[PDB]
Amino acid sequence: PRVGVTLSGRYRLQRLIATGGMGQVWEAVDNRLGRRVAVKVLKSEFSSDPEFIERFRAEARTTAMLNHPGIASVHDYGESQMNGEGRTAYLVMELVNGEPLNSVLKRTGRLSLRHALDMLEQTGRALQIAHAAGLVHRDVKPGNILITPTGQVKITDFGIAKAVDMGTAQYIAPEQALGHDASPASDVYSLGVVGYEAVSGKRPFAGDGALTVAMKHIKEPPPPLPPDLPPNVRELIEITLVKNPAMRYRSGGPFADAVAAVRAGRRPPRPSQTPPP
Repeated sequence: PRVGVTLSGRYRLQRLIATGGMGQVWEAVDNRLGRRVAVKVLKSEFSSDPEFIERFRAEARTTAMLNHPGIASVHDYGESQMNGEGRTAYLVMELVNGEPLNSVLKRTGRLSLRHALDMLEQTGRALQIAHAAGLVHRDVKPGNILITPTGQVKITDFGIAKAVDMGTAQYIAPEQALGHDASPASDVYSLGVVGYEAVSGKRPFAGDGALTVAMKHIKEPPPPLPPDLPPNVRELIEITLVKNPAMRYRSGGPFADAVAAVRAGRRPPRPSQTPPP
């Protein structure tokens, strides 16, 4: 089995945390330091392609070099052989002590305006660090937005494998669903979807299947937000849910600045003009 396997003679896997399309996330013990960490073990299929392993190493190095409280640190990364499974790429990261936003939203339903706006600004600020560094999260969803006991937001599970090539569809950006490469603006869109849910109590798009919800992200415009909400909060979310990524806030920073303005009582600032590349 996978349990008990010490990757590179250092990371001993113990318990399964998450399961996804890119691979599995395991709770492992670091032989070297003794600390418990989170290890994302990628599938053997991606590892077999040489073009992937090159781009993964490059994206992992830049993500690890990131130092910000709002981001769950990436400690290490590499490749380890397992008997019968072959050479597979892994990623080592911070084992965050907190509650994920999806859990919070299941209990609370609809967050208070003060709290919803606070986490949006925090997530934006944290994303900007990655965006400035040339990285894109690619998987912004409440599951990856962790809330510490103090109240600080920590972003987990960066889309590193998506960089090297239902729950995914519920927050997917239109350009992502269409097959185009993600950009910081895609994270802004997905955080808008998170915002819409946090402020209204319901997601903008639903369906029987994932393909149905993903198509709603491409074609269907978002349903109007509750009338009892302030117009400024309503506008801020509607701006980020625009299908054309050029018409949204370039990155997390400009979005966070906009959230701050709404918190002050001002209309959300207009996104800067798109320069011609």
